[PDB]
Amino acid sequence: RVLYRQMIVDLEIQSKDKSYAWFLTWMAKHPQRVSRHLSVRTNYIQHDNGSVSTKFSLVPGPGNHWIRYKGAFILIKRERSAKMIDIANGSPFETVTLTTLYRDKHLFDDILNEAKDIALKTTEGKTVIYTSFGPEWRKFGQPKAKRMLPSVILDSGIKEGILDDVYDFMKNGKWYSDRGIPYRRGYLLYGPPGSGKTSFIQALAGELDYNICILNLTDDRLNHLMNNMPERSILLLEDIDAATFSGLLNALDGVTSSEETITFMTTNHPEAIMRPGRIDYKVFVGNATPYQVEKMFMKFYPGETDICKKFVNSVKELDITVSTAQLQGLFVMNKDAPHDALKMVSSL
Amino acid sequence: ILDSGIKEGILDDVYDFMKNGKWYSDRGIPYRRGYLLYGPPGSGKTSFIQALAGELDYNICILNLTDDRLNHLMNNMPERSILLLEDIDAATFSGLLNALDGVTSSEETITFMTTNHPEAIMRPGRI
Amino acid sequence: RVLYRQMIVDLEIQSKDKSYAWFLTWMAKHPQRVSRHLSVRTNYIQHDNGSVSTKFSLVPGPGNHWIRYKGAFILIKRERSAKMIDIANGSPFETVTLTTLYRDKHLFDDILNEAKDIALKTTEGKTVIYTSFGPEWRKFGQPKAKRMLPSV
Repeated sequence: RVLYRQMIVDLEIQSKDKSYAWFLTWMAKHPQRVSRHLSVRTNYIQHDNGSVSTKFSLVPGPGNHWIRYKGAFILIKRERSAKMIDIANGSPFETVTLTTLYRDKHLFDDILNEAKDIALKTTEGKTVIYTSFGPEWRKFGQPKAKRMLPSVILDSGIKEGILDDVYDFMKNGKWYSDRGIPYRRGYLLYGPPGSGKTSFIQALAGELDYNICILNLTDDRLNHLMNNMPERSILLLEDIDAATFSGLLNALDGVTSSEETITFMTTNHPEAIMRPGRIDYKVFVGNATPYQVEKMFMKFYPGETDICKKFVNSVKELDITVSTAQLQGLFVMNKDAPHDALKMVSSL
Repeated sequence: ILDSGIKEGILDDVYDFMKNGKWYSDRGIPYRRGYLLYGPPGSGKTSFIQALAGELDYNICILNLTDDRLNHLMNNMPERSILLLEDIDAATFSGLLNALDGVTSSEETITFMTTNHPEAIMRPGRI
Repeated sequence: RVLYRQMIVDLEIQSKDKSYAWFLTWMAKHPQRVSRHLSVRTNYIQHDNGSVSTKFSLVPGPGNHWIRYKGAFILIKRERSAKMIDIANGSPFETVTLTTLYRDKHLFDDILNEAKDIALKTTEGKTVIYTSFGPEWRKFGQPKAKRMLPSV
């Protein structure tokens, strides 16, 4: 017995670990094995209605099985404890024990990785939006997928003049640390309402997979909100032109702030704050340009270049406050039909 | 029981809006839609809304007309629901428009709106 | 048995002590040993998003192993209790028992120090900022590293 144990390995995964359900799920889908025993796991969702979504799946279950991974002949046992009870799931304490030779010990990580992979296909890719609830940030608006960077269409150079300033600010940790200055940066996206500011901020947060802790305009707790931001976040200050001003400046910089905090600021009309450490990158996103209209028309209708010019020279006339929200509205009502847009959008 | 064509002009608009997920996703626009059933009181509006919700087996999160929490109510709807706004002609207006669309809404939210006399809101993305 | 026990020492580290995870972490990275058994420890962080940062690491796990520290041939057992349950971590009560000769008893502190060292590489060096919350001081502004004296 001692000699065989030495020439063999074991691996105990106990029921507390998260890699217990993962491993059983993996071994259920393994093609070549022999698992004489089985245990049902039934998920069962009752909605607010009496309607039920239920699904059952069989798993190895208690007692030993066999498996052949890469020519290994792994022996697996699963055992339950007759005396101890876990309080996390209210079930007796279970344990899975894998056992192969010592020579193939390096397979276990591989195996777990495969299990992990069936576990890892989460791919949520989404941008949680926090919000203010008194002096504390609460989640708000169920984790919807982050908007694509292309979705936002602005002027020719502004898309790159900011996507590289931030990308520089993410690589200057040592430069900001050795000088003894705080590692923060502000931004002032300003322009007319409906120019695509918020869409760009959401696209950028999706680019850096951070979370927008939005805050729209109380001054004593404003500092607490600025200071207490979750991990991997991007602050947003809507309508900074509505103001407590001294407390605002104090909260922005006053030896009581957070360490790494990017803070964009949007205003509809930006008329001391422009000093570095405070707001230091100001750019004007405004109404639609003959480049913006062309890029929107080509985003909606792939191909079909001929109509594009016939639209642009048409929109050159009767244009006062032509904005991209208006183009978006007048482009969704004529979907999959540019010919209707040619006469509809031209008159508005 | 309503007029000859209105029963199909809406039962196919919604059925189109339930099949345009990719179209709304690739363009980068939110996946929502509003409706404005308007007419005299007692015309069978609410009956039609309930019949439609029964068709799609959703749940009517009814709300009749506070503005700071109106956004929270719009945002926090249960799964598989159809919002209903009774008497939208009784109004906070700027907060109403903000709650309807302001980069802080829900993802898939159909929202019918009924009024007894419907006299900026008519823009797409809104009604 | 009594004579060998007298000429040998033991050292019980029980699962309540903070020096339990430290010691297993140390013995995982020891180059020369023979640990036939293994136990997974999987850290698993779910952020506010569905995104997951997870990492698993193998440790000696229950049952006895061997190790050679400085020419000692230390024998180590790790055991679980079948009846008692700790409430601090919700797991059964575990215990690691080291056993060498009496002559090399002075190694244990050294060993634990090494383990402590892999534990001690914290080096946070930071200045928490308290603040007023009514008539009571609350932490405020996550423990950022203290600014260098030269900076001023």
